Amino acid sequence: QKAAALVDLAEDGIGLPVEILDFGESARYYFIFTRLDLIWSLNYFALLFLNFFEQPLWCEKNPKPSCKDRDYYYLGELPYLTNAESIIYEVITLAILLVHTFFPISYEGSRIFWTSRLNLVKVACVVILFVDVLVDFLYFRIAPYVRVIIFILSIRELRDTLVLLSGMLGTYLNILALWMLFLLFASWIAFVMFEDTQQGLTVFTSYGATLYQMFILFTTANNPDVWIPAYKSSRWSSVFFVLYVLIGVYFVTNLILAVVYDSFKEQLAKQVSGMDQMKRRMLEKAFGLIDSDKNGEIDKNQCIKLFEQLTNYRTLPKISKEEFGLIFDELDDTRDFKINKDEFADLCQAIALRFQKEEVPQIYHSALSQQLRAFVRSPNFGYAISFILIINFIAVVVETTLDIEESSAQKPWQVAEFVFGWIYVLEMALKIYTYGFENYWREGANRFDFLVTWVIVIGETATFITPFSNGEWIRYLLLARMLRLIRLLMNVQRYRAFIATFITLIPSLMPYLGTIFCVLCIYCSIGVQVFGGLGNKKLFETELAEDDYLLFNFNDYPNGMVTLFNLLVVNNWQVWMESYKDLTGTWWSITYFVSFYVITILLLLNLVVAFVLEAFFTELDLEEEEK
Amino acid sequence: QKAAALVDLAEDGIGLPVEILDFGESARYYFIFTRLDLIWSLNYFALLFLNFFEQPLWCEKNPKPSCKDRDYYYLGELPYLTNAESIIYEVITLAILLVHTFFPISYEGSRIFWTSRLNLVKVACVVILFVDVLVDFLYFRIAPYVRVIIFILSIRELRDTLVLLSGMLGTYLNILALWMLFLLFASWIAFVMFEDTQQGLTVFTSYGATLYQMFILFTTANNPDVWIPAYKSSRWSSVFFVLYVLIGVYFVTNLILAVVYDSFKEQLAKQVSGMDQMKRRMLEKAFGLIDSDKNGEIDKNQCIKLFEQLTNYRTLPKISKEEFGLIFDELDDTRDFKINKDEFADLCQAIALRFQKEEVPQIYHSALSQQLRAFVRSPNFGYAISFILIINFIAVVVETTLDIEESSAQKPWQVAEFVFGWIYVLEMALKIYTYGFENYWREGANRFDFLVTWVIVIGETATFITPFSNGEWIRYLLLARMLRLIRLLMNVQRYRAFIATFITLIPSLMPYLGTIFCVLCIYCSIGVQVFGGLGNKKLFETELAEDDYLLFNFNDYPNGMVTLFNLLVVNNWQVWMESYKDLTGTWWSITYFVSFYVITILLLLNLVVAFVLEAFFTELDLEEEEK
Ligand SMILES: [Ba+2]
Ligand SMILES: [Ba+2]
Ligand SMILES: [Ba+2]
Ligand SMILES: [Ba+2]
Ligand SMILES: [Ba+2]
Ligand SMILES: [Ba+2]
Ligand SMILES: [Ba+2]
Ligand SMILES: [Ba+2]
Ligand SMILES: [Ba+2]
Ligand SMILES: [Ba+2]
Ligand SMILES: [Ba+2]
Ligand SMILES: [Ba+2]
Ligand SMILES: [Ba+2]
Ligand SMILES: [Ba+2]
Ligand SMILES: [Ba+2]
Ligand SMILES: [Ca+2]
Ligand SMILES: [Ca+2]
Ligand SMILES: [Ca+2]
Ligand SMILES: [Ca+2]
Ligand code: NA
Repeated sequence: QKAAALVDLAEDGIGLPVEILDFGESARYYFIFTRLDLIWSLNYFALLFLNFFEQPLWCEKNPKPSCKDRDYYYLGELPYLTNAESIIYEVITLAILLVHTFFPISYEGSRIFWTSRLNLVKVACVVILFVDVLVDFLYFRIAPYVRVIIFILSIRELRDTLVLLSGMLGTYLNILALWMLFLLFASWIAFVMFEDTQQGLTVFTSYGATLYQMFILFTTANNPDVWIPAYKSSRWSSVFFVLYVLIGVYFVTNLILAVVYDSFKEQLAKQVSGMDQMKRRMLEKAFGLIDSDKNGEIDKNQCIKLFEQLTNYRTLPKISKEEFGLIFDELDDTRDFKINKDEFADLCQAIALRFQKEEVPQIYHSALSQQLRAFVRSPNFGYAISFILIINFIAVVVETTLDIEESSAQKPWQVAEFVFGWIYVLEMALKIYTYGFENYWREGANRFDFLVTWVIVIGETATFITPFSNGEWIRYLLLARMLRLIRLLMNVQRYRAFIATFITLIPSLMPYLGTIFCVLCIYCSIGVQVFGGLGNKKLFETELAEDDYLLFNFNDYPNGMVTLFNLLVVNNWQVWMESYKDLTGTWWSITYFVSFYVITILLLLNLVVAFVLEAFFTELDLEEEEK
Repeated sequence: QKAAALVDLAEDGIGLPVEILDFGESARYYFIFTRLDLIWSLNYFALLFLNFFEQPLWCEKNPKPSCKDRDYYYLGELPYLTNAESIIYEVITLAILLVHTFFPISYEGSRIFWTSRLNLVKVACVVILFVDVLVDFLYFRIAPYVRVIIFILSIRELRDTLVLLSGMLGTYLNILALWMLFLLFASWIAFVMFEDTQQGLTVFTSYGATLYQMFILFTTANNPDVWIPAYKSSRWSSVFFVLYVLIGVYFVTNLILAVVYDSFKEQLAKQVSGMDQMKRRMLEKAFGLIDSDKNGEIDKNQCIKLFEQLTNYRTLPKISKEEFGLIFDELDDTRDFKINKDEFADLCQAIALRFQKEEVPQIYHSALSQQLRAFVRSPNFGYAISFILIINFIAVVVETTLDIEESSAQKPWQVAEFVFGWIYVLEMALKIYTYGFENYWREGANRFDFLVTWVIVIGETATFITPFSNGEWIRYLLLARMLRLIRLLMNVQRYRAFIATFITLIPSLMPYLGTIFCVLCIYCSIGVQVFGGLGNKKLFETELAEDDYLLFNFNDYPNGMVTLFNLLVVNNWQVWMESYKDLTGTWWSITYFVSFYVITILLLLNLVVAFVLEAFFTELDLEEEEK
């Protein structure tokens, strides 16, 4: 029915999904797009996850020519791949990819699909990846790059994050410029200051080297080491450097952060501005579908049925009656009952806030199940799982403390840990059964507990079909399933905002984190591509010592990934950068690390700082509002 | 006159000085307190600055017993002092101190002064310092501590900062507790994870050592080094540590910052709340002094004289007339003209914002000077000093570039640099003469340029009475006097907020910076007191190597000061902490460094972060308001 479809569009305004279609032809397109929305979700999340993982599992590129093949010399650690094996997965993921990327046409138009910049770029990368798999099939430099690109444009959350970044990138570049001025001036004045003195051994290459060292001091990664010769010369040399790390770290780095922060909050305000614009598009489509007379208002006899299927289909407001109309005219004192378009949306959002509790969506009998449903809905069940997890925790600390006491009662406790895993798979089956699959998926705690339970059960099939270190490690870890006991702390009035901010930050920071992860992966294929060596023997043991202890990496794609994590945490990065400089030979190999530090450290991480702060402030405001 | 005194109190409401006196007896007390306010300002800023500097120049304490006396063994660098010389300065500064600390009585009451907690603690430290100087005179553990304490309670700005810190300290302790929970849990799970594997060489002392290492990893100061054995064992060990530095650094450290931020803005809102309360106390004292009939309003014939001495004494509103009263009654259309107490303050603050331009406050003739005054007030003079500083800059880059080209035209340029110093002392004398001393002191640019000029002239007397490296260093540095050319950049619409935020941050961050500096000094007398050694020879060269290259310090009070700066910048701090641990011998010597890191790193520096951000946001808001 029209009114039914309208109520549906209203709960999609409240729940907030986004589609842009404008009709009996819009019904076939609606069936098509919803088809796409359900199955392609899991069967394609899997697909692009695995396809992106084909890049850290791919066969390296310097191993194709000389010399010795597959060794511990230049130190890798992951399984790699062959060409024959690589082609079959490149083809499979490329195929499911293709069918997805051309699917939208079925609910869009032909010239519409082919006029959308999104789909056009998606198919351009589709054909770059396809011609690649054809060449990697007959027998490579920009194959993984379309994997990470095609990944980042396959999840709307990372899409919109990248747009936000684009918006802040300009003013960000401005502050980067003023920053560059600071570094240049400080390098010139530092260098002209230590011109005819001992720190000619650290300002040897003069302004060229002193800008290098003043940059690495700007990141504080060499604070005591870099000016130790000058401190040895004079005591009062320090005055300079403490002046410079003072101004540069507490006066400069901070308001760079402030710049990225303000730019961020502005692009976010923009993003939710357009977001509310889309929700308005949907609710307005709806009321446009109830106002049959184009006058822009809806009747009593027309909104009693609309609120009727709202209260019947989505949420639990009240019941209509004869005092429904008598409360209508009694409330108005006028015999009109007409709601305009801009007040209807207000009604769907008042309903969206107060009345709204999205209800539960079999060829079976409730006969044998209606006891377990109503007794699992009892809070007694919640105290049951709570107490069960408590005793569980004591069990785990005893068993593990018996592998660290090395006594052998650890296995008698271990079997009980397995039977505890059984307890939890019971809780999962009875909970998913007694609430329904979608109502089970609606809460993040139950999503996580679900997938952790399923990792427990694949763990169980594996651990019992395969035959300790095969078991204790694969099962103690899921004590993270007791982590939900931390929600207890929110009952304390001191830590509510802390635990709450964190809890809501574990999802909301995930697109920004996945973004900086993809920047990592791109930089990783770059570094693998251009740093395949290790002059292995001499340039290595002369390059670094303890820093080659740290620098046995960057020659696999995983080694590159975790070395990029080390650069991410900033500690001792100039040994990776410095040693790869005196590995290649010229200075134009430092722009990898300066460019890295500047894209990820001054932009992305200042971004995540800003977002965490904004999340916690939001939290404090909500707690203020509840009272 | 009463009305005159009132207008005075109004401009002190606008300018915002603070006194709390409540009368012909309040006039003698007013003369007294103003006496104190002028001379004690310079002659006492000097005093407590020097007295505080008696602590880094004091004779050390482990040098009093054995063994070898005053050597390079255990490495100091500053002049020290003797007892005979120390006593005379302890006594002098203690004496001017005393006369100040008992001065307030003259404008306060006896039981009032002695009932104020401020003055009572001030005199308690007065007598602790005096009994000290008596003992240091006849022949020590808590002498410098009352120097830094007596310093921090001698400047209201640092006083109020410390109160703000007190206010945020509670909730700060709460987040510190939840943090401690994170570290403990992560240490237990990390340790039970690496229990029967190679990283028994890093989790040797078990939970005790693993909490140590997980703490130092929490500060990221050992990211690649600390888990390199486990990474050598398995590749998938990294997953743990990247998980942990992820959660701990981007999820935990950040919302700790957020906590200190919100607590800060709250205590600041409190502080300016009470501040406005004091300004209200002054303006209300004023209007209380004009409303002679206690009815709470002021007449026309009474506020025409009040606005009259406002416009005549402080600022430049308009002129009274017969159309002053005709504009009064013409504006009101009622023959009343009465202003209440709460609207009078509004009038003094509307005057304070729009009309307000505090005017210029000789037994001489303007005859010969009125040409230089009006031609220096011309902007042509501003373009004169601007161009002069530009050509000056080119001169300095040429001369200095000739000490780095080592050609000997550097001295011919150098004399011209001196004559440039002469140019600027001319600008200073003619500017201070043509604007007046107080109008010269009213702008921070002219305060700074004044004291830098005077350092140039003491430099000139010195450099010409003493006889290169005696000159080039002592004069090139004052090219910072051209630093004001950076104000030019504020004419660009991209960098206005940046340069402006910075410019206003060079003062506003100064009390928080001085605060963290005093925390440094206290920690410094602590460390000197308890770390006088260097088991010098063995425990040193076995303790540290490159880290003893860094650790030739902490055995003088300056060495302690700059080593505390190194700890402040956080880089490689665990070598100071670790080596001083295996110097003393037990683990109870790490609480110096954990306690340090926690008081200054998680509290004070998060504070200065928050304040910088708030300053820049304020700036953006003002630029928004001007349009
Ligand atoms: Ba020289
Ligand atoms: Ba030279
Ligand atoms: Ba070196
Ligand atoms: Ba109409
Ligand atoms: Ba619930
Ligand atoms: Ba609640
Ligand atoms: Ba080292
Ligand atoms: Ba074991
Ligand atoms: Ba063991
Ligand atoms: Ba070690
Ligand atoms: Ba930081
Ligand atoms: Ba009255
Ligand atoms: Ba001016
Ligand atoms: Ba202006
Ligand atoms: Ba850092
Ligand atoms: Ca390929
Ligand atoms: Ca209608
Ligand atoms: Ca003494
Ligand atoms: Ca009156
Ligand atoms: Na470091």
